[PDB]
Amino acid sequence: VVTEKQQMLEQHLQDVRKRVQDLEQKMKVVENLQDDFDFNYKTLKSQGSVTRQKMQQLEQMLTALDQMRRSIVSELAGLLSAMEYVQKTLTDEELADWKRRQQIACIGGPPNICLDRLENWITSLAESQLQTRQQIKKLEELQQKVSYKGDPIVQHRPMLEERIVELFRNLMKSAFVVERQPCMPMHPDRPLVIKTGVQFTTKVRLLVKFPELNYQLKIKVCIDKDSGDVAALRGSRKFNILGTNTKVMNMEESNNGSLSAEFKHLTLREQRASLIVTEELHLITFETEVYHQGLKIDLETHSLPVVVISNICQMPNAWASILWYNMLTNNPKNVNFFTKPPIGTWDQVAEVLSWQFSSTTKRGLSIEQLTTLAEKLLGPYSGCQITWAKFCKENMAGKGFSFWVWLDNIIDLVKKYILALWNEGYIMGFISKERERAILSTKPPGTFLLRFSESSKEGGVTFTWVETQIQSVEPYTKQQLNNMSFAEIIMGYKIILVSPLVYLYPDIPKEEAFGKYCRAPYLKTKFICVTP
Amino acid sequence: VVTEKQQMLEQHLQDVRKRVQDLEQKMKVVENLQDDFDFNYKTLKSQGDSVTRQKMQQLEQMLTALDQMRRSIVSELAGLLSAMEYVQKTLTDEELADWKRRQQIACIGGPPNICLDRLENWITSLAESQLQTRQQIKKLEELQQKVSYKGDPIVQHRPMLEERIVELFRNLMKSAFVVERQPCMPMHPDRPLVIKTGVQFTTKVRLLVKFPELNYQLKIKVCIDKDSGDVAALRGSRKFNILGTNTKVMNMEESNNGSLSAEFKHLTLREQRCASLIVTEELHLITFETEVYHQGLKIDLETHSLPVVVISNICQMPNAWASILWYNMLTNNPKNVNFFTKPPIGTWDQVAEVLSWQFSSTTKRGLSIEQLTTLAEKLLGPYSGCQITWAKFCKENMAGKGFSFWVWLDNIIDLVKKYILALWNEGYIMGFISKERERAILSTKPPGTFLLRFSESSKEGGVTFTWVEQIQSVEPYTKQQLNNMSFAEIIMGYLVSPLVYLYPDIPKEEAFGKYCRAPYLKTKFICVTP
DNA sequence: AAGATTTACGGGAAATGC
DNA sequence: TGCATTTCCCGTAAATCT
Repeated sequence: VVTEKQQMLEQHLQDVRKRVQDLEQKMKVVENLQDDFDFNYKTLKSQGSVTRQKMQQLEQMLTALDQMRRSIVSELAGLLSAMEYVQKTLTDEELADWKRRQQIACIGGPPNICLDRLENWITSLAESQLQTRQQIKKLEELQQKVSYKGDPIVQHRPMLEERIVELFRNLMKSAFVVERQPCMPMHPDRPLVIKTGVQFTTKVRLLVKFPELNYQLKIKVCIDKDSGDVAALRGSRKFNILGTNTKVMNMEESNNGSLSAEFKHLTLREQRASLIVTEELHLITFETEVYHQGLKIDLETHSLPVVVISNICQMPNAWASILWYNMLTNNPKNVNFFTKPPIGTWDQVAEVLSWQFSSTTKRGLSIEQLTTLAEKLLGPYSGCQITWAKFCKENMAGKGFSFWVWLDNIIDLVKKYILALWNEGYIMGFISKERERAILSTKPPGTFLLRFSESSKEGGVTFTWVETQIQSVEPYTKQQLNNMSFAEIIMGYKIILVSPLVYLYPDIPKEEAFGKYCRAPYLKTKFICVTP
Repeated sequence: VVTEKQQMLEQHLQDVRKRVQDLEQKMKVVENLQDDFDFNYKTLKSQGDSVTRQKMQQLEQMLTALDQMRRSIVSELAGLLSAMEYVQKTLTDEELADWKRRQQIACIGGPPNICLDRLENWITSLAESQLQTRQQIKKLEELQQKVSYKGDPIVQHRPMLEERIVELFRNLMKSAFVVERQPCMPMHPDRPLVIKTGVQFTTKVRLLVKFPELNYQLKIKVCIDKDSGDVAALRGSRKFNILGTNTKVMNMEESNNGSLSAEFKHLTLREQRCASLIVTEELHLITFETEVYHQGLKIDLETHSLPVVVISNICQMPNAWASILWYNMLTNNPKNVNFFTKPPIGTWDQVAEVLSWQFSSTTKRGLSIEQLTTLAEKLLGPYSGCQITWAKFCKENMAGKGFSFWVWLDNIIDLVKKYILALWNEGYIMGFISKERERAILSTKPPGTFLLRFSESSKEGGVTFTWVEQIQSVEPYTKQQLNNMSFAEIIMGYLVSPLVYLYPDIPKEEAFGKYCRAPYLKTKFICVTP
């Protein structure tokens, strides 16, 4: 899955390693010569024509020494610029892309979430810098021993040290990331939504892969760390994290030795204009401090915005808010997003809509079948704008409920009662009556369709059969649906004066598609209302 | 609902009031005469600076009459103390103790004569009488400070009189502090003395000494497992704490009748984490305490609940309830937590009463002896004196089945509440009958005569009926199944064909019809024969 | 008042103790 | 191990806030 630019980054990183290596060798040469210069110098003073040519050699050794410092110092600076320039591609371009991909993952997109490459690049670069700094320290030690007027260690060394410290210090900061966003174990498909009292899990990783830090750092987690008007908005609820809020970062489980810290069993408790709870947003923040080779570096990171709810019947509106947010911004910390919520093109929405099915189950929605829903948002499809109100905030067109609330419930019906049946391709599910009409027009009596109810909150399932004159039945509710499967009821259906339907549109007979999902001493009992 | 003995107690209490009244009057007479004696005495001393002769005779005679009146009073005070002493024990050890038993029978579903109004009246009447008697004894003391002589019966008797009356009042105060409502979860009103951890329960105490000066004076502290973990107590049981607000002020509020009480709501139980008995039989006590300071005295009051079983999931309740049934059916001991190490043996009489109550208080009618007797055979096999053991009843399964007699029964009770209360206790269900005696329907009656019967082949419950050709019946519809259609609806709902008469002679739709009952197509289902 | 939001708690399920 | 007991947490209902 590699890209043009990624191949250059990896190339520039091996380059940086090469230069640190080349420079190391130069330091050994300069240091030996400086040893040699001292030993001869000391010998001459000890002495107190043959003698005269030794002074000429001392003289010449020194010239070469100064030449070698200049060379080194100059090449150190070149390396710093290159590291400086390559770091910004690492941190502001490749890392920042992985962060977006996290947002798209959470809501059900293509999960290229792997940090293995990034961690490798970053640790490669970190390794390179810490050695560069040990080289600068070396130069310093050398000037303490041997200096003169004009000495380029005296003149450049502090800048070199300053640049490298600042580099390492920011790379360390970028490397502390949230590997798994807060999520309830119980609702794996709806992260960034936390109900009070129920447990959620979150994980951080330091991508600077240093073994000497194993078990060294404690991470503290918390929520609303900078609230009470620290940035903005005075109105909102405030929570605390209960359970065990600090945890030690280690390499444990041996995934690949990565430094991480995983928080389990955390709960949220409420501390007791604006926005409805469903659109209100909070941040979970992680912190720590590293002390490494002379430096103290504070690390900090935070989660994506989370919505906190208190009953689970609030989740379907809460999830929409997560969908909408992560669909349309790349900003990690915009809690006031829902005061002025962005407006989303039909393209954006439709992708995301499919993902909801395509990650609770195996296939998404077919463009034609999804496009049925497209008419429902507007009226008789690429540049069309969808507004938060059209989507979730207000009800749709005289029904008592939301477009998304209604949709989500179907997405639940598939999971609870008909998952297999759903993506066998068996369900068309979404179709307008005008275009529903073109089955019996084209096909023989007993050709049927599987369709979802629009006249209902939560969900109902429906079907097309003939006597023609197209007919259909009162959608069986879930409370009803517990007892018999929809496939069982389809194949169980008849109109005791009985009989039913024959072909799942287009040409397939009934029992081949739907028979696989089909099923003194008193009297065994199983039933169907079928018709009156 | 008054009794012979109760009428005498009330009579003896009006008597005690009469004597305190009669004595009060005697104290006024003695005190006036003593005023008079002083004033004359003082006048004679004033004189020291025939007439003066006969005044000394009157002083002399006033004094004699004074001493006479003290003796009389002191003697009658003592008589009263004995009578109060004797009447208190009937109040406290006989009438109060009976109300306490009746509480136990109430909790498990018996006749609820639980009213404390009478008791509180008697006790407050007596308390009022004693505190006045003591103010009379104090008065006698004041009088001896003023006027005494050799032989004076206040000097000689007064301390005993004071000692007896203090001890009396002090114990009557202690008996009067009681638990009016036993701990119970609001959500399970019919199963008190069973508390699940985390869920709220409510309990109430009352001081039956009806004194208005104590309104808002006393703080009651509640708690659980106080003085447990080894002051005679069994080792290795669980220990809990009460969360929420564990003290509360006693007042006369709501004006029920002005009674002093303190009600605890919203309390929860939490295990104090960090083998003798299973949790369901393990017992704890909730204790209430306070201290009263009243007219010179400090009195500690204490009381406690009946034994409670603490559970943690609600699926534990039906064995927990049995334990409450068994305990309160068979002991009158308020604090026996080791009861279930050696549990008593219960006669079929005792059990059958209690069994009916469970239906008779979740719903309107109990069990008919005939229908109840079907269950009786199930405990033993082909009943007045027959003994039932805790193991037969609840601890072990009934032979062959994988579950308890009581667990199975309780579930049926639940079934009557959740799906068929009306249909139940209309007479409409016989419900419990042996096949041998089930057989005597179509033997006597015409084809389509049916019965309503409960399943034995099932944990939780099932409901069943008679269908004839071949006597027949169907796979009992489970409660899950039963959510969708009522049993009456399904009976009357039943190429199809069903039944005609609820045994004995009643047709179908008169008894069971009252509980019965483009644009797509409205549909409802009936399994029927198939 | 009605609408929003949170609390309460059964019941099945899973985890933990023993 | 299997069995006992407790925790977990949805989902409806009721309570509370606004």
